[PDB]
Amino acid sequence: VDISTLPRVKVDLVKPPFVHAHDQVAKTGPRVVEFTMTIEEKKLVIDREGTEIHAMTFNGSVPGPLMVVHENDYVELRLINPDTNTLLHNIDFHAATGALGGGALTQVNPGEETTLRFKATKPGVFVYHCAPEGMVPWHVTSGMNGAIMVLPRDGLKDEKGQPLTYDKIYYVGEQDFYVPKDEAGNYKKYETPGEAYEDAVKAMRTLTPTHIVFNGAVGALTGDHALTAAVGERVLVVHSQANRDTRPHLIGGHGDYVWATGKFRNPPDLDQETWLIPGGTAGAAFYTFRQPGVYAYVNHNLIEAFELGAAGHFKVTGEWNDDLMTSVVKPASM
Amino acid sequence: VDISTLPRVKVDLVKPPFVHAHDQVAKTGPRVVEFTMTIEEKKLVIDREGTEIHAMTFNGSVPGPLMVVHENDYVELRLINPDTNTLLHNIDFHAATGALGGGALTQVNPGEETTLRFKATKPGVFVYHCAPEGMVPWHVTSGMNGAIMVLPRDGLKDEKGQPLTYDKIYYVGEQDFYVPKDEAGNYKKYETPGEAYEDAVKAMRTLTPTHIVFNGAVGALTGDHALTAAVGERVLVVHSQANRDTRPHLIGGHGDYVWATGKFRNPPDLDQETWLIPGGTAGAAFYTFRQPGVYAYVNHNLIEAFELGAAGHFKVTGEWNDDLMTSVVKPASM
Amino acid sequence: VDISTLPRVKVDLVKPPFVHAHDQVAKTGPRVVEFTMTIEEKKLVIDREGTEIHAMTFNGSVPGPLMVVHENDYVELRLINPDTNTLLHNIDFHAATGALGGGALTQVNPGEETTLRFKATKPGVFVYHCAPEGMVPWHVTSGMNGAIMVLPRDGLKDEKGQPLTYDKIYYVGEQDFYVPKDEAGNYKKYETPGEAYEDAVKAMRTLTPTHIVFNGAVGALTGDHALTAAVGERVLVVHSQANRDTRPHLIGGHGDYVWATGKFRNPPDLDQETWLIPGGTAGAAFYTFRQPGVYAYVNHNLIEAFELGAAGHFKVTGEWNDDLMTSVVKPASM
Ligand SMILES: O=N[O-]
Ligand SMILES: O=N[O-]
Ligand SMILES: O=N[O-]
Ligand SMILES: O=N[O-]
Ligand SMILES: O=N[O-]
Ligand SMILES: O=N[O-]
Ligand SMILES: O=N[O-]
Ligand SMILES: O=N[O-]
Ligand SMILES: O=N[O-]
Ligand SMILES: O=N[O-]
Ligand SMILES: O=N[O-]
Ligand SMILES: O=N[O-]
Ligand SMILES: O=N[O-]
Ligand SMILES: O=N[O-]
Ligand SMILES: O=N[O-]
Ligand SMILES: O=N[O-]
Ligand SMILES: O=N[O-]
Ligand SMILES: O=N[O-]
Ligand SMILES: [Cu+2]
Ligand SMILES: [Cu+2]
Ligand SMILES: [Cu+2]
Ligand SMILES: [Cu+2]
Ligand SMILES: [Cu+2]
Ligand SMILES: [Cu+2]
Repeated sequence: VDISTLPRVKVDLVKPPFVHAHDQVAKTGPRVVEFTMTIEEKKLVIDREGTEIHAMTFNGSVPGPLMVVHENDYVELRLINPDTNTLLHNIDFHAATGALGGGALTQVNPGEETTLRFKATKPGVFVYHCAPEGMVPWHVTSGMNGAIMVLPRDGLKDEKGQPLTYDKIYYVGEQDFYVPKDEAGNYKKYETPGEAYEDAVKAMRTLTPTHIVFNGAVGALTGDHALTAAVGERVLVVHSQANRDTRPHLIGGHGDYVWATGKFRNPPDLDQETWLIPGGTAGAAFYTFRQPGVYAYVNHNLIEAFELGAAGHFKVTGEWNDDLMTSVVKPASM
Repeated sequence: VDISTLPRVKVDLVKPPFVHAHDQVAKTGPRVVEFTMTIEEKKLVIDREGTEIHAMTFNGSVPGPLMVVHENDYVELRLINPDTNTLLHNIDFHAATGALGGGALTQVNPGEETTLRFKATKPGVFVYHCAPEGMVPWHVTSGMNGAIMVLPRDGLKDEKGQPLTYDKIYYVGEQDFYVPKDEAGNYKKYETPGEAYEDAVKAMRTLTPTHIVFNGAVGALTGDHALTAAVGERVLVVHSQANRDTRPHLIGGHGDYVWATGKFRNPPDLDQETWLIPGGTAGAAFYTFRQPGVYAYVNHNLIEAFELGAAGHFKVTGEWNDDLMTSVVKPASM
Repeated sequence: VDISTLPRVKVDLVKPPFVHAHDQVAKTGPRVVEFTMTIEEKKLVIDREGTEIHAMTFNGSVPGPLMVVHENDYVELRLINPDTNTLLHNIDFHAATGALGGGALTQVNPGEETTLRFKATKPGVFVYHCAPEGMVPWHVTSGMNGAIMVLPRDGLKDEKGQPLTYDKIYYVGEQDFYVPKDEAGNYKKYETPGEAYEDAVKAMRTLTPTHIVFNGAVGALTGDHALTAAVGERVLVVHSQANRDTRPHLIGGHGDYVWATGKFRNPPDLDQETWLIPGGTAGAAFYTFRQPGVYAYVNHNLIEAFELGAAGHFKVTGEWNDDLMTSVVKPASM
């Protein structure tokens, strides 16, 4: 086909955990979907202690924004590396075929930009990440990763082939950071990216993250930024981890339908308590809320969740169902 | 429904790896199933070296006992925290919906008790664990976790929808412990739970267990406490890990039918050598023994199994089948 | 049956990542397939730094060679431990039933040999490894593991039951090594296997590999030993990890059909980006190449891949498809 004959649509991305507007069932034929991302290297405070790192981001956030297209759309990404940055960057889409997912074609020095197009031939949620030759894990584990969702053109389906339609979608990007520690166990600090590199590699080689966070920081998806829903709403949570395994769990709920490894031609796993998203993968879980109140959404290595940062909240509005759960005798001495 | 119109049945739990009496196919309509558990904080020796920890238990054991109900039964748990204990505790059922799985409704100080009811709306094996706000992984990794099995009312089914019936069931709870170590690598000891807490958190944050055990101690499922079977028997092994991934394997056998993430509405995986149970999950594997002798049942990170403790035995009685395996030439010099 | 009435076929194995000649669909009835392996303890350089370890091998390689049979063939292995070796060895086949997978029947001192026969009753790819009582992880993590493929007699099938036929097959064995480190972080060296043992156990107990490699060394599957394919070829990659989880990923491609836990009676997972092979398992992924150029095949813990060694290359020949991917605007300043 002459791709120039296809419709074009532009999307300005939104900051995670929110997701740009889209339609589950495709309302048009195949399109070229145009996205622009601007790389930003920036300081970020990642914990309650005030630990500040030099993050490497797509569009200013950790994770980068969720892109949404349909199967056999074309993705056309304009990637900009402003001259205010220091490092070389590129992008690898796990959704794409060829050229190291695009990384071989998108190397941009500060002051440069590029435009890549690929055909989204497989439905699913997929990781994207920076991957400069020779320095790949340093960029990924500095926050330079996100995800793309390639919906089937007829939307999602259950294990029987019947439609599943979400009312709300959220994108939780989970980030392992490796802040270098000294003999005493104290975090070390660095003056330039080049002076940081060897100790960054040493810290990564421990295979022991210092922080594991959702949306870029301890507690980011809590408080005024808790996720929200109403009783009876159907919610899809897309979860990615570009480098390390995770095991999501909704405390007080389930994954009613889960694509743990994220690929929608497969039937979902039903009624999951907890599911394994391998490092380098995006997964998706669908749940219909049945009770109001606070939920915690966690990586169910509970050390990772409650000590290292991999925990967020939902605040759910609505009616309490005493058939489903009740306190028969409240805590008391007798 | 008026739950007061339903039958009630009481169960006194039994110590793992054994499981209280039940029927696979439900012989009654939906019931309220009454369980009582008494929390016991106690010293436990966890290894052959004599390392003694302060364990936190449901009903005196690590893991806590397996509860068995059927889909859409109600579980009514009386949870008792005697005044001989020191700490606050509660319970979160991954089988339940709402209130952090029950944890928000079951906080009991020493000297208190509570009764929780929930409807078991999803079939599967599920983790339960203590989860006091702000101290969750410390309680879980001190042994305060178990599992509940919610059987379909028509029992288990294979990948084709035909019945699978077990002759024996065992519950293997796998526990990661994090005994604090000093600079020399030596275990540290503590006088009160409060004096222990910070170094417990530091040890957990290494993400490196010091011990990984079945049924509470190195070698617990060996010797006079090896698991047993006969050739031709169908055995279900329920395996849980509340905090960390495991990968069970029957050395000399297989998982003929495996629900690795434990949820029975899904078809089982067939003929598994090894399967991944994510931390925060229970799984179940069904096997028909075909050869007698000693088997080892392990976490197949063999360091975890044979150095850190995650290994038990089966002793199987019966006929040897030389068609299936034989020594053609016994080890010899020639 | 009288096994003596069956055909016998002898196979001389080939060095990974190549695989001995075989037929996907069985061209004969059930056979006794005869294999011989000679154990070799040898020094191996495992990294670009020149780090040299004392490896324990089947047939001189890490991993050991891939054996290929069909379901309900018999495998007859002659295992030789020459008197030039120092240690006791044996073999455990995860494909086999009974006697700890054969390990109880195959213990050979230096100067001894043995012949084991077993029936390959379950289709799939499976790990085999040495497992001497009391020293199991030391042998496995010194390289003494490989895999066996038990093909269905009618070859591989997709999720719909239609045939899948590979044009090329490769075997990637992934090895975690634990070279002991001193206080300074420097590798330690040892004069005899007995003098090495305690520090080998200590290093293993860190659960932190020093090296994670394909085909026995950093960079082994690169350069003149890169894997190869042509555009349009169907390639099966069998991947094993006898001790530790891995998460394979083809950078620039996918797993079109993946048996992540390796057992062919199950339907494959479709369109995977990344898949989890649990430690103690072999998996298999099928892909049809669609673009030429260099691909990296990695464990997608990118630290494990690019810092610790778990990365190889494909070099793919053929036509570039600009519909699938193109550079619209090459990197430039504007
Ligand atoms: O970029 N990770 O959430
Ligand atoms: O800017 N280099 O492709
Ligand atoms: O039940 N979640 O910890
Ligand atoms: O140190 N982790 O939030
Ligand atoms: O939305 N329930 O009141
Ligand atoms: O909950 N009233 O005892
Ligand atoms: O409590 N864990 O076996
Ligand atoms: O004892 N407090 O719910
Ligand atoms: O074959 N189990 O180590
Ligand atoms: O030190 N583990 O049994
Ligand atoms: O139970 N077999 O003799
Ligand atoms: O096993 N007899 O040589
Ligand atoms: O032996 N492992 O590649
Ligand atoms: O050489 N011992 O079986
Ligand atoms: O996209 N692989 O790093
Ligand atoms: O130190 N690893 O190649
Ligand atoms: O094989 N493609 O030119
Ligand atoms: O790629 N030409 O601007
Ligand atoms: Cu970058
Ligand atoms: Cu990648
Ligand atoms: Cu507790
Ligand atoms: Cu939990
Ligand atoms: Cu050996
Ligand atoms: Cu094994």
